[PDB]
Amino acid sequence: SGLRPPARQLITPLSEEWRSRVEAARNANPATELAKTLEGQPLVRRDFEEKLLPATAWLNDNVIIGAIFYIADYVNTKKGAPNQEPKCTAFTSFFWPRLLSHGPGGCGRLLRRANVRKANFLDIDTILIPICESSHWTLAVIRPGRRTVSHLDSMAAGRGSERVKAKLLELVKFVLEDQFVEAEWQAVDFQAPRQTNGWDCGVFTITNAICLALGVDPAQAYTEAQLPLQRQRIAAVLLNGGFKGDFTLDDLH
Repeated sequence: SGLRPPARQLITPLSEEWRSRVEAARNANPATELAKTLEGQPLVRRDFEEKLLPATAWLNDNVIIGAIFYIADYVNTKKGAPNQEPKCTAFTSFFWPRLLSHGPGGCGRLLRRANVRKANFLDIDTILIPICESSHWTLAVIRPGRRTVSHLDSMAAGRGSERVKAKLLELVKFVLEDQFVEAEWQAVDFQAPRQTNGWDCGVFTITNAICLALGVDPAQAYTEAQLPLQRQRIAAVLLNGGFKGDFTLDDLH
């Protein structure tokens, strides 16, 4: 499985400076560009006040994709990976709908933009694919060095859908071509904290992505009751411009 216990508490209360900064963001001038993600997406008051910070808010694409791109960038910077040879890579909210509607053969542009190519595929450690179906966010994770695919659905305490797993293996086969060895690949389920609250799916998705990207066991690392605080921490990371400085993940990597 390759997953370790977290070296310190994963979800912890913020300093007064960061709490105040997050509160100020949801009370901001509504036109201020408070942040801009690695997707190129500006974030404004609405993203924080309505689509992240309330404990019962459903997260939007801007926040979810922004956060997950920052996870991948943390790993690539830590490992000194070349820009086109990432160790962790992430997809946008457009990928899963494209895969459903076109299949992998219509996903070439999105694969290339994520730097997922045949030549470097097995050199990637973690591929993070956010999936939204019927408003419910889950996380697909391909681990090429381990030859595994996984689907982490918080509604099933981590267990994944056979339909998603099969689609992930079809994608892997498409990319790898004559390098695909079907019997050496497998779908693997990971235990993860259980979701009761529908609105928390996006927060579970981000948090499971942090854990899998870092090699941390999510079932050992957090609980659903910690997710209101995790929303504040995600907000702080976005305002900070990523998992760096105060929010480096070094002490868990």
